[PDB]
Amino acid sequence: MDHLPIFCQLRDRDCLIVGGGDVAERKARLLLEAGARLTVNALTFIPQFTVWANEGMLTLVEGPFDETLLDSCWLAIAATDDDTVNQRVSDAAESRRIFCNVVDAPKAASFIMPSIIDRSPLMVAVSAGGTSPVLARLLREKLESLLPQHLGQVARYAGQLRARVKKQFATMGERRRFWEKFFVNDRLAQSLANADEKAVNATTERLFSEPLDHRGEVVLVGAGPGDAGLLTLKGLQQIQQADIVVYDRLVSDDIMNLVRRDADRVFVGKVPQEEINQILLREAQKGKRVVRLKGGDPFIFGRGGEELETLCHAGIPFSVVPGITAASGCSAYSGIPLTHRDYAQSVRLVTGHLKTGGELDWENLAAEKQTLVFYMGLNQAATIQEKLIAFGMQADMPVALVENGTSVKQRVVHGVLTQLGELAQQVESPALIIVGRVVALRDKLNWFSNH
Amino acid sequence: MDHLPIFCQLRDRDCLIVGGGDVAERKARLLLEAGARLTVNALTFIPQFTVWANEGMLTLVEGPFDETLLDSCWLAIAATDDDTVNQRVSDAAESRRIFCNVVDAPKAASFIMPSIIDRSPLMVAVSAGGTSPVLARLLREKLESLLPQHLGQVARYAGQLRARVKKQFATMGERRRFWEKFFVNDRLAQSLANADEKAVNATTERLFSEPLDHRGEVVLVGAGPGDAGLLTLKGLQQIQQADIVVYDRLVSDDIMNLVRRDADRVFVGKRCVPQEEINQILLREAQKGKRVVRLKGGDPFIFGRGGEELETLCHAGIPFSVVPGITAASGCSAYSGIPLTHRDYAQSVRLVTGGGELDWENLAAEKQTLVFYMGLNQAATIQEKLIAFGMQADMPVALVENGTSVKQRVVHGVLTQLGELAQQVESPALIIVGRVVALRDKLNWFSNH
Ligand SMILES: C[C@@]1(CC(=O)O)C2=NC(=C\c3[nH]c(c(CCC(=O)O)c3CC(=O)O)Cc3[nH]c(c(CC(=O)O)c3CCC(=O)O)/C=C3\N/C(=C\2)[C@@H](CCC(=O)O)[C@]3(C)CC(=O)O)/[C@H]1CCC(=O)O
Ligand SMILES: NC(=O)c1ccc[n+]([C@@H]2O[C@H](COP(=O)([O-])OP(=O)(O)OC[C@H]3O[C@@H](n4cnc5c(N)ncnc54)[C@H](O)[C@@H]3O)[C@@H](O)[C@H]2O)c1
Ligand SMILES: Nc1ncnc2c1ncn2[C@@H]1O[C@H](CSCC[C@H](N)C(=O)O)[C@@H](O)[C@H]1O
Ligand SMILES: Nc1ncnc2c1ncn2[C@@H]1O[C@H](CSCC[C@H](N)C(=O)O)[C@@H](O)[C@H]1O
Ligand SMILES: [Cl-]
Ligand SMILES: [Cl-]
Ligand SMILES: [Cl-]
Ligand SMILES: [Cl-]
Ligand SMILES: [Cl-]
Ligand SMILES: [Cl-]
Ligand SMILES: [Cl-]
Repeated sequence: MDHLPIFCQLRDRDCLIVGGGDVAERKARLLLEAGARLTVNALTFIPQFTVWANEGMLTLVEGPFDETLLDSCWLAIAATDDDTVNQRVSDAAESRRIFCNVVDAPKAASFIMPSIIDRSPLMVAVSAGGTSPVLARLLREKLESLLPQHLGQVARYAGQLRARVKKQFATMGERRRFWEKFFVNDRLAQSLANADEKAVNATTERLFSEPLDHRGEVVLVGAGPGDAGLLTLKGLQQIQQADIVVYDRLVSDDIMNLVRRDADRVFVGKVPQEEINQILLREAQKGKRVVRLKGGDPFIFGRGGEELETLCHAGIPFSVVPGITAASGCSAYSGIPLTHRDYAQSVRLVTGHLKTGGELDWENLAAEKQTLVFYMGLNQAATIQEKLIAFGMQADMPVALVENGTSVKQRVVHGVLTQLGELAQQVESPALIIVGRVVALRDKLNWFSNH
Repeated sequence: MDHLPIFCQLRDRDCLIVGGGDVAERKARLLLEAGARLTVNALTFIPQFTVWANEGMLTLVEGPFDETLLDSCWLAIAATDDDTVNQRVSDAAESRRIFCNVVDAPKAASFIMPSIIDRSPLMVAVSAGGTSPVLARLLREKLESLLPQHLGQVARYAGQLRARVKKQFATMGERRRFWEKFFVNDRLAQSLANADEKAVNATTERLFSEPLDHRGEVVLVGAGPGDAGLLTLKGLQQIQQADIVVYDRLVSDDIMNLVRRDADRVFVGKRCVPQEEINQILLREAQKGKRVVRLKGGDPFIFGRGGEELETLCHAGIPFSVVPGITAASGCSAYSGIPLTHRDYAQSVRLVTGGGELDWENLAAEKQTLVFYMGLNQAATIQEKLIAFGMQADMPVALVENGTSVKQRVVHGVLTQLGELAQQVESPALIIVGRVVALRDKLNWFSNH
C-alpha cells in the first residue's frame, strides 16, 4: 500500500506547525480538536492565530523557522508558501524521525492528512495519496450519505458497555455474537438518538439476557473463478466475519485480500480430501465460524458434498454460498456465451480428471446442438479431440481454451476441433475447454481483453 | 475528536514489532504491505516469520525486548501475550515519542490501527477508537463491497492524465463532471488493470472526445436466482452507477431494492415484450448517452438470450460488458442440498431447456445430473420419454421453485412421480434428475417452505 493509516492520540503531545496563513489555520484547528499541545512558528499570522493565542490554546513563535522547536514533537506540519522553508522543515523532521506533512507536496511528506467523515467516536478517513484529490472528495460525500448521523451514539454506547460485555461473556466468540446483534438492532439505535433511556435499558437487558448459540458452523463459500468482483455479497460477508478460512489454490489472491485480516488462514492442496473434512469438523466443533473458501462454485466439481456429509449427524450447523463457476466466468469474459438462440439446447459441464478406471461416454458427448465445457481437461485435450472426432463431431467445430478466466492474466486460444490438442500445449492450468458453435461468437461479443 | 487519522508513508522506514505469534504475524504482514523496514523482536517466532526472514523481507531479533531496537524507529507495535513486556515496550516508545500500538489494549497505545480498505493509492480507514471493533469490521465489509477492485488504477492514471488540465474544461463545474465520467468508467479501469493499453487510449480519448453529458454504455448484470446476497460485488457496483436499469421480473424485488435510488427503471417483463423491443430499448437508451444496466435473473449467458441483446449494441459502437451471475442450477443446488456433482455420481451436469426436439436417448444416458430450465410444462413428456428411453424408474428427481428465496419450495421423489410432482410447483422452477438428488436429506440446510 502507498500509506499506512493510523489513528493518533495527540492529547497533551507537542506538535509544531510552521506557517501562519489559511492552510496553517485549517491544520491547526484539526490539531487543537485532537488535543495537541500546538506551537505555530511563522513569519506572519492571520488573525485567527491571534484569537487562539489570546485564549491560551496554542503558542505562537513569530519569526523564521526554528528547528529546535521540533525537538519535543510527535508531529510536524510544513504550511508555509515557501518551498525552501518547507523542505528545511521536512529535513529537520526526518532527522528527528517526526512524521511530517508538507501541505503543498503529498509525495514529499512522511504523512498526508486524510479527508475525515466524523461520527465520533466513529471516524472514516479517505485519501488518494494526493494523486486524485477530486476522487477523494466524491468518495467523501458518498461515504457521508452512507453513515447515519447517529452512528456515533451507537458506537459511544458500545464503549460504555465493553467492560460489562467482557465480564459477562468469558469467551471472545460469545462477545462477537453479542456485538453483531447489538450493532444491527434498529430500535436500540433509535432509542439512543431520542435519548430514551428506559427504552435503551429495556432492549439492553434483553440483549444481555439472551442465550447465545455456542456451536460453531461451517460455510462453504464459492470464491468464483478469480476476479474478486465476482465474489457474492454473502460470500464477502462470510469471509469478512469468519474465525478461520480453509482455502485451496484456485482461490485468487485478490479474494484472499478480502478475508478478515484478524482471521486464521489454512491452505490445503498443492493434502488429502478426508483430511480437509476433519480440519473443518473439529474446528466447527471447537465453536468457531469456519469458512471453506473454494474456487468457482462449491457443488460443481468442488467435492463440497464430501466436505459437508461429515457434518450432518455430527450436529454441526452448515450452509452453502454458491459461486460463479468457471464455465460462467469464462463464458462472460471470453465473449463466448454458453447458450445462444439455438446454437445449443444443452450445456454439458464435463470433468476430464476421471476415476482410476473411468471412461467418458464419448458417443453421448459428441451429440450436436450443445456447448461442451471440460473442467480439469488440459492434460487430455488430445484424447478429447480424438474421441470427439471418432463419434461424429465435425472437424471444423470451433473450440476455445480459457486460461485463468476473469483474471488480468486471462489468455484465450481458440480454433477448430482438429487443433484442440495443439492449442492445449499453449496454456497451463487452470484452463477450461469450450467446444461448440458458440465459440464463433467470440469475435462479435468479446469485451474484456485480447490478453 | 479523540484520535487524528493520518496516512503514514512507511517505505524503508524502520518500524518494530515486539512479539512473534499469530498476532504479531498479522501486523508484520500489514507493515510489509506498506514497505516498512521491519524488525521483529520476540522470545520465539512462528514459522511465517523465519520464511519472511529467509526471503530477505524483514529482520528478526530472537530474545527479550531490547529498547535500543527503538532507537532509529518510526513506529512500534506491542504484540506479545505478556502485559509486562507490552507495557515496557509502549513506555520505551513514549519516552522516544515513537507512536505505538498495543494490540489488545487500545488506550495503552499512542495510536490505534483502524480497519483498512486498500485501493492504493486510494485508501479508506475505519476506526471507532477502540469502542466498536465489530462495527469497524461491519463498515469495512460494506466499503469493500462498494469500492471497485481497480479504482486504484484509475486513481493513479487520473493524477497523471491531468496534462489535459483545463485543456477543454475551464470551469471547476465542467472538470468535476469529467472526473465524474472518469472515475466510474469501469471499462477504462479493467483495461488499465489488464494492461491492454490499446483498449486504454481507446476508452481514454472517447472520454475526451464524446460530449461531456454522454456516458453511453451497456452492462449485462446477472442478478442470480433471487437471494439478494447472491449478487456479485461488481453486480452491485454496476447497478449503483446505472442511469437506467432494464429488468425483467425474473429479477427479485430484493435485487431491485439495491438499485440506485435515482436511476430510472424500465420494466421489460411480462404481466409479453418480444426480444427485439428489448434489444432496441437498450440500444436507444444507450444512444442517448446513458449508463444502461440490463438486469437479468441468474446468469445472462445461460438461457438468458444475453448474446442476442449484445448483438444489437455491437456494431452501433456502443461499449458493453457482462457481469456473470449465479445461475439457477448453482443457486438451487446450494440452497436445496443437492450438489450438481458428488463423488462418482455424475461425470457431467446437463443444463437443458424445456424449432426442434430434445434428444431423449442422450438425456437418458447414465452418470449425468440433468437440470431442466423452463421445463415445468414438459414435465410429463420428460418423465414419459426418459423412462421409455431407458432411465431407471427409481431415479431420484427434485423440483426447486423460487430457489434461494425466502419462499423456496423443494418437492422430491422418483422419476415415476415427476409429472405429478410438477403440479405442486409454479414457475420459476428447476427440475433436477440424478442420483445427486438423494443427498438432499443429508445436506438440506435451508428451510423448506
Ligand atoms: C482493524 C484491526 C486491525 C488491523 O487492521 O489489522 C483491529 N482488530 C481487527 C479487528 C478485530 N479484532 C478483534 C475483533 C473482535 C472484537 C470484539 O468482538 O469486540 C475484531 C472485530 C472483528 O473483525 O470481528 C479482536 C479484538 N481486537 C480488539 C479487541 C478488544 C480490546 O483489545 O480491547 C478484541 C477482542 C477482545 C475480546 O473479545 O474481549 C481491539 C481492537 N480492534 C480494533 C481493530 C482496534 C480498535 C477498534 C475500535 O476502537 O473501534 C483495536 C484496539 C486493535 C488495534 O488498534 O490494534 C482488525 C480489523 C480487520 C478488518 O476490519 O478486517
Ligand atoms: N493547485 C491549486 O490550485 C491549489 C491546491 C491547494 C491550495 N492552493 C492554494 O494555495 C494557497 C496558499 O496560501 P495560504 O492560504 O497558506 O496563505 P498565506 O500566504 O497567508 O500563507 C503563507 C504563510 O506562510 C508563513 N511563512 C512564510 N515564510 C515563512 C518562514 N520562512 N518561516 C515561517 N513561516 C513562514 C507565513 O506565516 C504566511 O502566513 C492556499 O490558500 C490554497 O487556496 C492552490
Ligand atoms: N479461472 C479459471 N479459468 C479457467 N479454468 C478454471 C478457472 N478456475 C477453475 N477452473 C477449472 O476448474 C477446474 C478445477 S475443478 C473446480 C471447479 C470449480 N468448483 C468451479 O465451479 O469452477 C480446473 O481444472 C480448471 O479446469
Ligand atoms: N429462482 C429460481 N428458482 C428455480 N428456477 C429458476 C429460478 N430462476 C430462474 N429459474 C429457471 O430459469 C428459467 C428461466 S430462463 C433464465 C435462466 C437464467 N439465465 C439463469 O441463469 O438461471 C425458469 O424457467 C426456471 O427454470
Ligand atoms: Cl488525494
Ligand atoms: Cl465511487
Ligand atoms: Cl465433486
Ligand atoms: Cl443456444
Ligand atoms: Cl439462450
Ligand atoms: Cl446414474
Ligand atoms: Cl416452465
